[PDB]
Amino acid sequence: DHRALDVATELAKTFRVTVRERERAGGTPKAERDAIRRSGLLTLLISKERGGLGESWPTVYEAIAEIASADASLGHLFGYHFSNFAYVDLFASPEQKARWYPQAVRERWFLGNASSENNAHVLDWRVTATPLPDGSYEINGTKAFCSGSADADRLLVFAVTSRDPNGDGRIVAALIPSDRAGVQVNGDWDSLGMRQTDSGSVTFSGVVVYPDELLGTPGQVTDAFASGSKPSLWTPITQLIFTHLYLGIARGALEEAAHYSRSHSRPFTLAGVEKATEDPYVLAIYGEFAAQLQVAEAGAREVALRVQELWERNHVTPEQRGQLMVQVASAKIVATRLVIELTSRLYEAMGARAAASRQFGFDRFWRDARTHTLHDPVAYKIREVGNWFLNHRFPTPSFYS
Amino acid sequence: EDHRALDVATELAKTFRVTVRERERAGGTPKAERDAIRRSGLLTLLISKERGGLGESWPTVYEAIAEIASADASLGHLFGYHFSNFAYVDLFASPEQKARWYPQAVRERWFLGNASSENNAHVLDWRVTATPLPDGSYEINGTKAFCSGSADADRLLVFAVTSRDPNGDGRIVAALIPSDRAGVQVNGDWDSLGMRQTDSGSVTFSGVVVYPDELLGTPGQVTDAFASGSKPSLWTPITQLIFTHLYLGIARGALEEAAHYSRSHSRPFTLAGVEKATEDPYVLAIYGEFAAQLQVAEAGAREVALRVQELWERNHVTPEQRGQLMVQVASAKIVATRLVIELTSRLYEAMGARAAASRQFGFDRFWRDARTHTLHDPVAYKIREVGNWFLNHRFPTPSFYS
Amino acid sequence: DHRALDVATELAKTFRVTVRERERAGGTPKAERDAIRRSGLLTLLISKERGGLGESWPTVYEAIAEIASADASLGHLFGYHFSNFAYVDLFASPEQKARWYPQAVRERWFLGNASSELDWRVTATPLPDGSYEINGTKAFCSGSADADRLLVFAVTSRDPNGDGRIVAALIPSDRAGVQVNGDWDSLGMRQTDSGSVTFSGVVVYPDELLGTPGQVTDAFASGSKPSLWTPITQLIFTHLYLGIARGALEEAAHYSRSHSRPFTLAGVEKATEDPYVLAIYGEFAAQLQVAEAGAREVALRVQELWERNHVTPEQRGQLMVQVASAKIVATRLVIELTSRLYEAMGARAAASRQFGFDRFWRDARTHTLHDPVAYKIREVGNWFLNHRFPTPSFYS
Amino acid sequence: DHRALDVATELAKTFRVTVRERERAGGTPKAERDAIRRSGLLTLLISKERGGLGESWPTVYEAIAEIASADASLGHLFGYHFSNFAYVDLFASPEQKARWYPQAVRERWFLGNASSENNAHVLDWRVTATPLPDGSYEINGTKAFCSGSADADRLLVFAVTSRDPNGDGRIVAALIPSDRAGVQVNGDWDSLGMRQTDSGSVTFSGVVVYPDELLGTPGQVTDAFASGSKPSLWTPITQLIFTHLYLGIARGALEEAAHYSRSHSRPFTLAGVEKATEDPYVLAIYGEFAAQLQVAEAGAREVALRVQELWERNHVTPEQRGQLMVQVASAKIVATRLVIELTSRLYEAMGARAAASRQFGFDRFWRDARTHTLHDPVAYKIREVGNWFLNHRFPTPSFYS
Ligand SMILES: c1ccc2[nH]ccc2c1
Ligand SMILES: c1ccc2[nH]ccc2c1
Ligand SMILES: c1ccc2[nH]ccc2c1
Ligand SMILES: c1ccc2[nH]ccc2c1
Repeated sequence: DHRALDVATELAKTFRVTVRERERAGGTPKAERDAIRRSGLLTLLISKERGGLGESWPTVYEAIAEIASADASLGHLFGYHFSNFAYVDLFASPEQKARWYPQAVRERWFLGNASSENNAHVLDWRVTATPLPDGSYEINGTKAFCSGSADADRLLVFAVTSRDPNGDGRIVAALIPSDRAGVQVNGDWDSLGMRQTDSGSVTFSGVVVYPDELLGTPGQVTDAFASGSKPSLWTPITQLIFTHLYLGIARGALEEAAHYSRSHSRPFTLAGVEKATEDPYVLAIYGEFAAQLQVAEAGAREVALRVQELWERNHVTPEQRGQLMVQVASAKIVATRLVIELTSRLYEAMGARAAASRQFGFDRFWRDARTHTLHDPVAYKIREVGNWFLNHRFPTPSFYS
Repeated sequence: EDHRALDVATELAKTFRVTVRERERAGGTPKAERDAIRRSGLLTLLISKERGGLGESWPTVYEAIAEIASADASLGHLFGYHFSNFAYVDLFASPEQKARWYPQAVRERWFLGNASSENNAHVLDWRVTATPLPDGSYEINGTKAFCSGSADADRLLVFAVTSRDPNGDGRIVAALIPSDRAGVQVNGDWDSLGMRQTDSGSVTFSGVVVYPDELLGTPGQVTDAFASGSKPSLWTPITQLIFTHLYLGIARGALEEAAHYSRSHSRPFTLAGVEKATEDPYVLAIYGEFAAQLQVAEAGAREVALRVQELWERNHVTPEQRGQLMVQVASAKIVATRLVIELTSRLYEAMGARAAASRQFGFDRFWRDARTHTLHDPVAYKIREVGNWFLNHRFPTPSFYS
Repeated sequence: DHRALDVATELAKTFRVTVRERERAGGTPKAERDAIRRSGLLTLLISKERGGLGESWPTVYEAIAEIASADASLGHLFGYHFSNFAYVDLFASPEQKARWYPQAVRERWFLGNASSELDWRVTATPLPDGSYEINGTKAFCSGSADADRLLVFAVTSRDPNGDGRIVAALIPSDRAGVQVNGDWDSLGMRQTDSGSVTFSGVVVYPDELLGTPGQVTDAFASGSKPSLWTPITQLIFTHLYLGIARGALEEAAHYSRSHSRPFTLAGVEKATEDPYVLAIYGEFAAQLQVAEAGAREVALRVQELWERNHVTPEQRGQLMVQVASAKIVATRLVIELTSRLYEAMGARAAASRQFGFDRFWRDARTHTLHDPVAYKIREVGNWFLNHRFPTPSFYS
Repeated sequence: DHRALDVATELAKTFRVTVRERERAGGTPKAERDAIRRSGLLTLLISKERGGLGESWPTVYEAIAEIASADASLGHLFGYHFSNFAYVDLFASPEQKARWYPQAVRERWFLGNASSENNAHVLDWRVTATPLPDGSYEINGTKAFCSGSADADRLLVFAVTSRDPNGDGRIVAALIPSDRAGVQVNGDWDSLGMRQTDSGSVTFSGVVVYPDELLGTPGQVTDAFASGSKPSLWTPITQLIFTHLYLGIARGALEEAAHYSRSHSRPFTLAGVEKATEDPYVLAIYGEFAAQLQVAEAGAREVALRVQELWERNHVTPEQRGQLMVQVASAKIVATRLVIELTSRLYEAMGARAAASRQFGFDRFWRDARTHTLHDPVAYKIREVGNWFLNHRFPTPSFYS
């Protein structure tokens, strides 16, 4: 059954036609986000019983890579939607799922994030939740890197409790409308790459969050991650989403370069080459990177299958979660090194005119990859894999590991 | 999910690790270990159960090769090459030949040797000639180099070029013959940097008669299969993926052995402000970089191995199927080659000076083994082949190396 | 005597203030080119006897790198000026130089190129009085805007004495028939005005010609002193790449000191104490130190041979090998450093497009493609393995 | 004069003839050490007035690299002799120089080390110096990695004071005869590479050190290093010696590979080239490594000239010493990466037969380089250069930085 993947492939084809012009402007790719809404793919992981497609994580990951190969910003938005959905599904109550999931199908929800990317200790988080009557909370503060925060049907929001008789310093998460009073999407995203992901800041001014919007009790995510209960799959799932962004960009860059080489590169006739496509060093560049891409992609498919396997389990052991996170981290490390090298070095196969003509726009691939690969430092993913291999220590679960 | 065969290979590898350091110094023929492999039954992994074999798959074979190679690269090589030789026989032998040979191979515990599918020369430049005799036999003459596993071999897979042949000179003939056939001399002239117990020296054929029931196909049939990209040309991707698993196995064995050394000799650098080398950020980074690359390379290799099995089971294979497989194998080999050559050298940086000051530690065996065999055929042309496919949509030209 | 270098350092300091906004616009950095004119440094290699500074190639190369570290386009324009000057000096007669060089000092000449860079089809048709008419369109004409003179190359055509012979001339950029097309819109090197120039019936007078037709080809085939132009110019490129590398490293370090946060899971209090941040700076700073030190030695050898009356193909070939080696190392270094330093700075260095650090990669990524480093590598390999010096050309 | 370098070149040629058989056996290369004695080059830095050659550090460094290119163990021994000589010369009194230097010419001293390479805090040093009457000290203990300790005419020895009314924990350095009673060279060097450097352990049993053998007063080296006086040049001098071992090994390996390639120019059967010396990928391997070698050697010559410049100064500032040490560390880092990569990857240019015949012996270059590059961890030389560049901190003078 390749129906969903065919739909994603067709979306990506349409995105390729316009990405060069669209991403220069930045801003919100509303038309393309609506095209994704109409495709139904946002419901890939919602059961057929609840109106979704009843598909699997391997399909999601392949769709993410395909879309990202055409437009990295749309790939990012699409993949982040599923990271946000994964968080919801891992913490939501039975009655929340019975209400939200049919509604997400009917209303074609595209989920945004504000924000699960807090590069700081919990007591230093920008956004605080203070109690209101009847179990509600009030959210205040400004957070940056709110991925996909424009045109979002719901925002997955995070805050730390304050002035709370039931405990200060606890992480609360909630899924709220983006037009709730006091939510201000600031529109300040102007980035090197990932230019159409609307990953700017969001300011919360006295924003009300109701109990039926809270995703577990305050502090539950800390307990679930540290214990290795099922929600501890969120981070390997999400880090593998990022991995598929990088592999998608890598494949799109390699295929765009090859098209240029076949139609535009002149041979270095000084060295007796009649066609650039027959040049031994041009061929070596393509071979080195296509070979690494093939292996990285084949490996990523295996880890995606393991995500699905553990996703279906009722309980996951620390060894099972830790081995998965190590495999994901390994795939991310290899994909990061590959995409960053490839998107820069492929110019050496294409020649000077590929850079002399700014309009060719090939630098988009490097810009997009160079931007998002910094989400969290690959040096610490490397350290995490090393600490496991040498010392048998699995990574400490967190929002980044 | 039958893990019995892989358990047997794991136990074999365990025993080999105990003695490999002393054995590989001596070189020569690891007869005791070859006999342990014979007793294990694993040489029959790919023979059908109907013919007395284990009826297992290429994924199992490849995993077993990597496991054994991680303990002893020469024994992994010998074991892997046995299946390369077996694959050639299976792809070219008649059903009648197989009906006789495979039960015999099970009963007599055959360990196959090679003499030799590694020529590195145009057919006209081959040293070993096959002169036709009136009954359809061929007389073989010449000295063949790089005859891997040629010592203690129950049968040799032999290649020669026709000479003085009214039906055409320069055609490749292949046969499977006893190693004690009159005129066969295994020369034992192997004294190498690494892969020191693979007996990859020369074999001299002096008037060796190979009989018609030992010939594999007709003269030149392997060249025709290569030109067609047909199923018998699967021999090369199968064999190149065997090599890939030797390199992944050596890499895994090296990384684990290094980790063991680091944990038990964890003296930190004075100025480094570390209490333990196992907490040093730069030691951890070396292990992490190489372990990550190893995980991805291994996971990728498993996928290519499943595809080998799929096409192995087909009655017919198209050049497009064969070419895509060869590109995928070449890609895996390229990554595995770069990985094992970098890792076996750079892990010293994580272990520290005493790992090299003590020759007896013997860790350089991993680099020596990998550095030797990765030269079998130049990785630069595997890279060119993948690039020519990706850029120009040209599949590699089938050959004994591509 | 560091007076010239001090002038270059102060110019570079001024250029840093404005480069971020200027290079976005592209186009011609007229004000900064005029600052270079006022500095006198365009006359670095002209003898004091002819009104110049009487300085050495080592000083020129250090000034190029310094300016390039601040503004790669201005570094390129400045460096190319000296490539153009080197060509004039190697081929012009003493009588021509006695006129041109004091004029270049008085009129503050900034030389442009059209063009030093396979098969050339801009033609030079001989006229009876020794003049030529130039026709055709050149590409990649670096510094062709606001140029006091253009160094122009063409091949003879309709020539009873032999078609296809290369002629070179130094002509005013506003001579009738010269059209600078203004079509440069590039990834990096955005203010180098390296677009196309169209020649329509452009007259070249005999006293503007540099040597005789085909003389440059003869000099390449002989490996004689004028063939030094290529190693001189390839080492100019090398110093652009080393300068960009140093500028990028320093800009990154400033960001790391003033803006980088420690990764929350690092267990370190300051990003400047993070072991992996320190390893990135150390690995690239170390390579830069060795590359810069080696480049200084090769620059001294350029000067030594520049002063010789005659140069052998063995002297020229050995120098070219050393220049190629430096260029290879500098190319790899600058391309890796300008991309990887983001990993020492963090996500916010890319999240804020206005920071503009990608300029370094864009500039280096653009100009390092001038000629393929793969063939510089092959040339060094062919020398080391087969004892064959590079075949002299406009690229080797 | 190029006399000394001609002498070194001729020595190196002789060593190449026998290095394969000698390094396999290990042990002491006595005949070759005596050849170095006959050459006079051990006296390169002794003034002509004291009987030496009156030469300079740039000459010494070139000679080290030339000899190392032929035989890394002899290059190491020769280089370490000059590290030992530098230490002596930086601390010896006028009386000691007047006595020792003519004696070193006449007796042809080849200096050994036992040992300036203590990977441990001063208080934790293996070897102690306890006061004796009349200003003598008694040395007791075992130190490992005593480079060139066999057939050494004098040993440079280091110990820490104890039971010393004038201060415990102070570093004493002395130059003593190797046949002084109580000195036991243990002969336990059996290494991967550098196999003929006799870098095993030395045991001191009640060894007497007289006042006229002491190199300064106890603790003077620590004062000199901390102050940046002239003896603080010892570490950059010595680390640049190691750098020249690595560049020498690199050049020797590259030249040996090229000779093999030229005399075994068998092209790969399917390469489509007539000869391996015309293969594009063979040429790329030689070009990449030859290019890096040219730049590293040129940079090393510049740093050697700076060593000589500061060597002649009466005073060196902490900035001058720190800048030199940064330049030396940078050279050592680059040379380490280059030699380790080159000595392994050049097999790819030569082909399978270069490894199939162990007797070819090319692996000696990798084994020698792989062994000595671990002397002190390159990761911390990298950190030191990074700490300088990013934080403007020069390395703290020590025996390793
Ligand atoms: C680094 C770069 C871009 C990004 N968009 C959302 C997160 C994030 C992190
Ligand atoms: C080619 C290259 C290296 C080798 N080691 C054992 C066999 C063999 C063949
Ligand atoms: C001028 C400026 C940039 C360039 N890139 C390649 C050539 C070239 C010339
Ligand atoms: C002398 C010889 C070889 C060595 N390896 C590490 C240190 C050291 C010292």
